[PDB]
Amino acid sequence: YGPDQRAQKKGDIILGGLFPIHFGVAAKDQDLKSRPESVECIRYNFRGFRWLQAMIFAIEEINSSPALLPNLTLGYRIFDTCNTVSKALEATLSFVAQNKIDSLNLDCSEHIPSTIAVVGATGSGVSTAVANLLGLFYIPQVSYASSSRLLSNKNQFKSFLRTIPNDEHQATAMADIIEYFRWNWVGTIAADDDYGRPGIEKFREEAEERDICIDFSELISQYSDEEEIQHVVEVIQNSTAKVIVVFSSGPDLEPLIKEIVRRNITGKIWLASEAWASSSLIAMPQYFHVVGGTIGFALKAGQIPGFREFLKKVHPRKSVHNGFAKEFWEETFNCHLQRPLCTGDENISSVETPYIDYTHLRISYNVYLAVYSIAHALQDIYTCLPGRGLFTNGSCADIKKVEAWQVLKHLRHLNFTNNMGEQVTFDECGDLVGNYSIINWHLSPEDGSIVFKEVGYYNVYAKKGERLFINEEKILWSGFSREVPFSNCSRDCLAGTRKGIIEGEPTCCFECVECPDGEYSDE
Amino acid sequence: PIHFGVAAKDQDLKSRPESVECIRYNFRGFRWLQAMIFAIEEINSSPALLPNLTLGYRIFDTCNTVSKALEATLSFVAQNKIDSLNLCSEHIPSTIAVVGATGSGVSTAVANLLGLFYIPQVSYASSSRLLSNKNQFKSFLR
Amino acid sequence: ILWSGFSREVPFSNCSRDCLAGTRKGIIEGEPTCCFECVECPDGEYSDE
Ligand SMILES: *[C@@H]1O[C@H](CO)[C@@H](O[C@@H]2O[C@H](CO)[C@@H](O)[C@H](O)[C@H]2NC(C)=O)[C@H](O)[C@H]1NC(C)=O
Ligand SMILES: N[C@@H](Cc1c[nH]c2ccccc12)C(=O)O
Ligand SMILES: N[C@@H](Cc1c[nH]c2ccccc12)C(=O)O
Ligand SMILES: *[C@@H]1O[C@H](CO)[C@@H](O)[C@H](O)[C@H]1NC(C)=O
Ligand SMILES: *[C@@H]1O[C@H](CO)[C@@H](O)[C@H](O)[C@H]1NC(C)=O
Ligand SMILES: *[C@@H]1O[C@H](CO)[C@@H](O)[C@H](O)[C@H]1NC(C)=O
Ligand SMILES: *[C@@H]1O[C@H](CO)[C@@H](O)[C@H](O)[C@H]1NC(C)=O
Ligand SMILES: [Ca+2]
Ligand SMILES: [Ca+2]
Ligand SMILES: [Ca+2]
Ligand SMILES: [Ca+2]
Repeated sequence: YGPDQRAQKKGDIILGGLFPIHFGVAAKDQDLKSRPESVECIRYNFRGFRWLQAMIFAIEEINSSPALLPNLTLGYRIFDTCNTVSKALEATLSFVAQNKIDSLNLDCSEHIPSTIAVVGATGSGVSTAVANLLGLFYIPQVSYASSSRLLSNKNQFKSFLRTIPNDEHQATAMADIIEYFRWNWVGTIAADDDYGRPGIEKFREEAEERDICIDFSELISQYSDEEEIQHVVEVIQNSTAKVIVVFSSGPDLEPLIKEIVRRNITGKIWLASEAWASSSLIAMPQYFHVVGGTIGFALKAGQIPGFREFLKKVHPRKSVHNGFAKEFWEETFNCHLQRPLCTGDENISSVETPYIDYTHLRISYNVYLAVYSIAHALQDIYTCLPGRGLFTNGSCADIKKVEAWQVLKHLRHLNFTNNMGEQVTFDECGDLVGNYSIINWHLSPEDGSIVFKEVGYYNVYAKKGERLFINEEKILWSGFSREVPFSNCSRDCLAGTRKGIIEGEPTCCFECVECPDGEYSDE
Repeated sequence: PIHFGVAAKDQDLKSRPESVECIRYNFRGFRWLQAMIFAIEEINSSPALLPNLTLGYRIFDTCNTVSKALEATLSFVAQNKIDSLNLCSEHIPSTIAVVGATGSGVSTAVANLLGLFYIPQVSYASSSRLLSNKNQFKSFLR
Repeated sequence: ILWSGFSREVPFSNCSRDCLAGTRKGIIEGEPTCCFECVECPDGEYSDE
């Protein structure tokens, strides 16, 4: 089909997949002198390959276990998006070839398998782009990372479900954190895509609700040129606001953090969104003098029992179905498979790449839960007693001719318990509700790398105003310090003094003016 | 946007999802359609512009909704789809240019699919600042 | 311009009325800068604007 590189395996039911194997594509500005050629992906993403392995492991465990889906095999056709909308659209067009050729009837292999369900993309923009085409045929799409609030609009994204909570709770949690540490002068940075803008707007509204003044609001992108990034760094420099709120992903934030480190801008506290609170692209020790002591967010860790061994068992020659294994081997051992020559028997446990050296599984558990949710919808179809099913007159879908819309209908009314004991249900908005873990960016005393240690949680189930819990004794501000940094716009006025309006400046900033002769102010 | 929207239907209770019916009627949309038709016909009539060649057209209705526009765009790029995906009727017309949709979300959705084949899209009504990012909307004009 | 379709005067859409010459702007807790009070100047002080 379109993408020549893929990881596919035949089966009775085919499940699509869209994982970022690369962080982006080559910056090739085509002048269209000749025929345009397919762009190439540049920076390998080991996190994406681990997510792909998570999906493959879940499918293999489904096939092996006879309790869940007996006498039925699950296949997959997993592709690469490279964090790019065009590549994911090509992969999706590969997914919907059968349905679209049926709808259009161009009269031609007549044997292309039909994709029952698709595990959604990572980025919010790419997920929306894929959903706009997948929901056309009502093929369910269970995303694992896409957390945009725009994707809860079931009017537009009919067949979209996700295993990760949206950014409403994340923005509420960041506002709660800001008001918990007694700050009113902050700054906002957002990625110019469908993920950063809605979250930053929600946080701005909530901060204005809580009387928090935002000094600056700037948008960044992975393809930002020198002038725009220089302007952003200048507005960060001129600002007196210490704490800075960032709603961005790793690749979208890398250029800005590189420029900040090059200018050695220090003294800022970064409130990281979950996207880059654990991004190895920014969580590098050479940046710790700038990004140290960054308070971020992380989802609840899952427990996949045999996942570690399956990750360790990847072999370029023993993985016939996985076509991404060769590039993974080449990029993890810096060798060429026919620049040294790969021996074909090296040990993966020797290299330190974000594929096996993980503390917790957060989005890998989301992928596992997505695959299990699709499998459990299929099983619910399998064990549907006639006369009492979700269909008309209590009828049940035929296993030999399951259609995507039936799987989506069963997914809407799904209620199952995962291996951790929690109940997995998708709301009418199609999303899921989960707790948040608040982490801080420290430095390893024995390794020197960035270490994320938990400083508190954010219980979504609690009542408003009591969700946030912070254990400040475990926090090291700016990576090393202990005192809570000062981030008022202006110093507090003491007794006997009155607030003075500063023209053209937000209400969080004022000048202290002493009370007149006949007047007093106690507090 | 000949129609302003579509009817309401959800909760596919064993009902295989069918095409939704557009509800209202926009006479401005039909005007715009006739504007494009008239321009094409006068270009064909004029011998000065494009000698010895006739400009055809193939126009659909978006109903101000993403799904209808996506179906129209899929019908647009079927020939380039066959060329690229290597997936026939052997008579699919070669659409070389698409006059863009009206809505900004509709234009974004159509452009995310047209930019794969680098088909130019000269919209007339979409005016969001998000469509100026040429890193993503490679073949979108305004 | 017919303002509301019938009128001819520019509507007033400020949070608080302009303070007089003898008064000065005073903040209100929880309100933006466009909303203020009209605290009178103390004795010995003046304001012309
Ligand atoms: C930064 O400004 C905030 C106000 O925006 C200060 O928070 C106030 O703290 C006092 C006592 O700690 C409370 O009585 C007030 O109610 C708080 N303000 C609000 C609006 O609730 C905070 O103390 C300031 N930080 C510093 C270091 O001065
Ligand atoms: N736009 C993506 C950002 C992202 C990239 N990698 C991630 C990993 C985990 C969570 C989020 C991300 C999202 O909201 O999901
Ligand atoms: N009703 C508007 C539609 C429109 C104009 N500009 C837009 C920009 C984005 C989306 C829609 C529009 C019109 O007829 O002109
Ligand atoms: C920021 O400060 C620099 C140096 O003082 C100044 O040149 C610039 O105009 C200021 N504002 C912005 C938006 O850069
Ligand atoms: C950056 O600034 C910090 C501030 O203490 C300093 O320790 C460090 O040496 C500086 N590095 C460079 C490269 O200027
Ligand atoms: C899901 O099933 C469990 C099993 O007892 C039940 O307790 C729970 O209420 C169910 N949830 C919904 C939303 O039906
Ligand atoms: C979320 O946090 C609360 C408070 O710590 C806890 O009671 C609850 O069990 C957590 N949620 C899950 C799914 O464990
Ligand atoms: Ca089974
Ligand atoms: Ca100002
Ligand atoms: Ca002519
Ligand atoms: Ca207020």
